[PDB]
Parts: sequence; C-alpha cells; structure tokens
Amino acid sequence: AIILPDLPYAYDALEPYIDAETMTLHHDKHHATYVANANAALEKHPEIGEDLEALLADVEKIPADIRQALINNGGGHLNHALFWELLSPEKQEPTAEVAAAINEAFGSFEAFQEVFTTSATTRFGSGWAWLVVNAEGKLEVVSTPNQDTPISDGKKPILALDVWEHAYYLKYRNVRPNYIKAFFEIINWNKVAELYAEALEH
Amino acid sequence: AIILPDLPYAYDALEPYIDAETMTLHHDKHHATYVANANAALEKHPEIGEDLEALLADVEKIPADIRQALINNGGGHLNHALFWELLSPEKQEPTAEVAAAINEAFGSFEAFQEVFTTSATTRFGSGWAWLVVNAEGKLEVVSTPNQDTPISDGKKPILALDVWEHAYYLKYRNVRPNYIKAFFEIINWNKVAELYAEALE
Ligand SMILES: [Fe+3]
Ligand SMILES: [Fe+3]
Repeated sequence: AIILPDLPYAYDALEPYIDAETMTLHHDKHHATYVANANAALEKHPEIGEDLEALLADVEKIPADIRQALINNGGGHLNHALFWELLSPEKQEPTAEVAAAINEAFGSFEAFQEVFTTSATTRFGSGWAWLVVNAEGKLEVVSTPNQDTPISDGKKPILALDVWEHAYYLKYRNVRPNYIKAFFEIINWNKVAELYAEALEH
Repeated sequence: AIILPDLPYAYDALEPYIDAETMTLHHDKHHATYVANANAALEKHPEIGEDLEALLADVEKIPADIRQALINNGGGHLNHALFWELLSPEKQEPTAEVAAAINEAFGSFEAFQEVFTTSATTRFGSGWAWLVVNAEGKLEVVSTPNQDTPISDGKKPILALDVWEHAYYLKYRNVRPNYIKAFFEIINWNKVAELYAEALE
C-alpha cells in the first residue's frame, strides 16, 4: 500500500515563507486524501502493482476503470511527496552541476527564474509549475493542471511548485506572485541536484 | 467596458456561513481581476461588442487570439456576478414551481442536495457546480472546470456554487463539504426562481 511519508522537517520549519497551519493541512489532510484514494484504486487492480512513477508514465496502460482516479490521486501523491523533499528549512543555492544545466537551457539563472515564475503565475486554475529533464537530457519549464505530472509526458521533474490555492491562500490569499517569490528562498537545491543527476543516469 | 457589480449586501451579510474577509477578497480582488482581464481582451476586438453571454454561448466565434482569455475572464466575470445574486443574507426556501420541478427530476429535495453535493465535492481541482435547465427544459446537475460555464454548452444555470479553494479556504480549509452544506443555508431562492422562469420562456 502507498504510505504517507512524513515531512523531512517540523511543520513550522519553513516559516516564515510557508505557515505551519498550511504545512499541517497540506500534508495531513490533502496529501493523506490522495494516498487513501490512490490505495482504493490500486486495490481493485492488484495485478498492476504499486510503482506509481512507472504506472503514470503511460496513463493509457492504466486500466480504464481506475485510470482518472489513479492519475488524480496517484499523481497527487507523487507530486506532494516530491514537493516536501524539495523544500528546505535552510537557504540554498544551485549546485554547480545544476547551475550549468540551467545556463545551458536558459542562458542565465535570472532568465530561468523569470520563465519559471511566469509559468507558475500564469497557470489558470489548479496546478503545478516544474523544471524537468527531457528525453534528451535537457531542461525545460512546464506547468500542468490539477495533479497531472510531467512523468506522464516522458519528462523527469527536478523542481516542482504547487500552485493550487490550498498551497498558499492562508498566508498569501490572492497574491500568488508573493508565494512564488517566497518559494525561491526555500528550495532544496541539493535535492534538485540529486534528482537531476538521477535523471541522467540509466 | 465591463463593470464590476457591487455586492447586493454588505461584505459581512453572509456571516457566519461565508466570512467577510473572503467576500472582500473574492469580490474586490478575484472578480475585479477577471473584469480587468476581460476588458483587456475585448479592447483588442471592439468590433465584437461586449455581450459576454452571447459571446460565451458559442466560443468558436470569439476571435482565436482572445478566445481562451475571454473564456477564462469573461466566464469568471459572468459566474461571479451570478453567484453574488444567488446568495441571500436571510433565510429563503424554494418557490413552489422550482420545488416541484426538483422533486420531479430528483425525487426529493434531499436527493437533489445529495446529487449537487456529490458534483460539488468531486469536481477535482478548480471549478463550479451547477443546477441547469438543459436544451429540453429538463433539470440537470453538472460541474465545470475553472471558469467554464454551462452557457457554452446550451444549458441555462439556475444555481451555481464556486468550488475554487479561494471561495472557501479561509473558513473551511480542506473541508469543502462543510462549505457546501453552508451554501444551502444562503441560497437566494427568489433568484433561482427568476432564472428558472426565464429558462422555460
Ligand atoms: Fe497541494
Ligand atoms: Fe471565485
């Protein structure tokens, strides 16, 4: 069964940039729901196993009677599990490997930050902004709706920002640009590096 | 230009069911932004006029360059303008013909409320739950994503509930069902009636 992972840090470890109340609800209610619902789907189809990264890579291969349920809830699990690991109680900067990759794709960190900020800001309705490795090993910024993940498009996420209103409304209310700015103070660049390196390996 | 309508009641008129801070943000920030973005789009195309209901009923006739922006922001304005009118600061009950139509269509009001509540809770992500009069003059519950409106599908709304998290999160947090229950205390049934009568015309 899919298990709800604990946060890597205290509920208040990302203050003042994300409030503890939001960390609490976000993890203990939202993410827990996704996990429950993902487990309900998977239990109908024990034959498919519980490797959600692999299952979500080709959604058409998921059995039709649980396909949207698994996309939405298995995707909600994957995305939030990743999100928590990508947040750091301590300030960081991109490691050399990642900074070089960013410059290769976007020219400069400032350009990347503009592009990713824009992606996060213009996502209409619920969704996520991502930095991903494509099948050629090169970086892209993309956003997705609801709990859709770029894994389903053959991409490997290295950075993820939740832009559902639940992720920011208690502190930031309508002002999602302030939330997006705040995120850049709490990125776990070392975790981005790990995911980047893993994406190149095979 | 599209004008932001004032609320029909004070910001705190729906308390304790909807908090004032939400009403204020929702109207003054969210709906205002939809209006501003809708005007920015229409200003590129003055020759199309500003009849958003007509424009959104057949979106394939809004120019392509502003089509999505007008769906999202034109639709955000129409949906929110309707929603403020559908809320009542004192307790109302269904009018007779609307009650009867609901019992014919749904069995009982309690079943209708269940159906509507299911639609509202299962709308995944952002969107709206609706009671509409379809092309046959028949009642249907449906949900839509984002700011999509059933008028784009030839359906006439008589009840609408915003289930974007901005509409409920400050008070209800994750518990969208408690917000939906609260809505049922604050429906303007008189408005529902007007809308229903117009749909059947
Ligand atoms: Fe979330
Ligand atoms: Fe709204």
